[PDB]
Amino acid sequence: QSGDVLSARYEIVDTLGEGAFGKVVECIDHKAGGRHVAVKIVKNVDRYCEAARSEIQVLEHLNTTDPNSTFRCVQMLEWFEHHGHICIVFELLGLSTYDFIKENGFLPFRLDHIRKMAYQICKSVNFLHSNKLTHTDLKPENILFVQSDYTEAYNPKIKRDERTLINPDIKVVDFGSATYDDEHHSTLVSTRHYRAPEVILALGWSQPCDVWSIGCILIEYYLGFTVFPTHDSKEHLAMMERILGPLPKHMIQKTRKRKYFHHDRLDWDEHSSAGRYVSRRCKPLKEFMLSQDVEHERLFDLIQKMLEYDPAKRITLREALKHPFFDLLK
Ligand SMILES: Nc1nccc(-c2c[nH]c3ccccc23)n1
Repeated sequence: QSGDVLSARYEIVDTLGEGAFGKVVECIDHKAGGRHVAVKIVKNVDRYCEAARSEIQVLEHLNTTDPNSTFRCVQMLEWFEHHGHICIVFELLGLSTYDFIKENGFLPFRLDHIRKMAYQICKSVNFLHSNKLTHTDLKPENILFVQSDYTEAYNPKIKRDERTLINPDIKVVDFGSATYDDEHHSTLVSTRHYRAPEVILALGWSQPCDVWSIGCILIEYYLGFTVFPTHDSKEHLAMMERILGPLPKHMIQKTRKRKYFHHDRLDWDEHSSAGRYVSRRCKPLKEFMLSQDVEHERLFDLIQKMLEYDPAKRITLREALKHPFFDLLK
């Protein structure tokens, strides 16, 4: 649909992303000097229409409270309808953190950069949690760089050229699934690899599910790959038990997902083929650390706290923002 013109000013010039909802495109703005903006064009389908209308209402609230994007939510500039598609116009951001890592060969981010990004992500989502909202769909595809310009240098260690961001500042996008405390809470939220155990076990969720997703994001930034290479719920749980230890009994007792459990234990055979796969690919969390220096132990301390099983016990973002891991930023 490149060449189409929306609202008589925004001409499509490229596709930035795609999703359940539709697509995000880059447009030239013919009424503002040809400067470029992003536009989310939503499918003409009820569920996605209603999510976009929700998104707009959230964005108007967040933009009114924080018009300068101090807390780094993406800025909506305007919204309109076009051939029954709701279109939301945004400031143009650069690549998602996912796309940057992909294009860099799945090399992980440097720790100094991870520190800055984690801080900004926590600061943004916390702003949300302070406003009775939960995002519910945090993942690297929904954390975008403000500018994804990079310098390149030969890295002798790994015998290859690598890209380093000039500026690693980010913003959080996609408020289509965002849910106020008092609204209906969907049964299933999040993209599988970022999904908290309370969601898998259908216990109910709130702000702490976002904290779990952030835990998973930070691991991926650190390693360049997921520690939950799965598309199956019961196996995901097996993976969690290998990385983090057994699930709390009280959560197993509460759940109605009885098919995952035998007696009051995860119904998992470590000697099955799936069992080998899990044992090969997943190991205790701190065994993933690439170094033992204190900066690393502290990242991993934080991550472990974010990946607390019990959402009542899990670290809050308010508490995360004061974590020792973040001092070299002050
Ligand atoms: N709200 C929302 N939901 C999903 C994706 C985007 C989005 C993807 N790529 C972008 C580039 C610039 C501004 C926004 C986006 N935004």
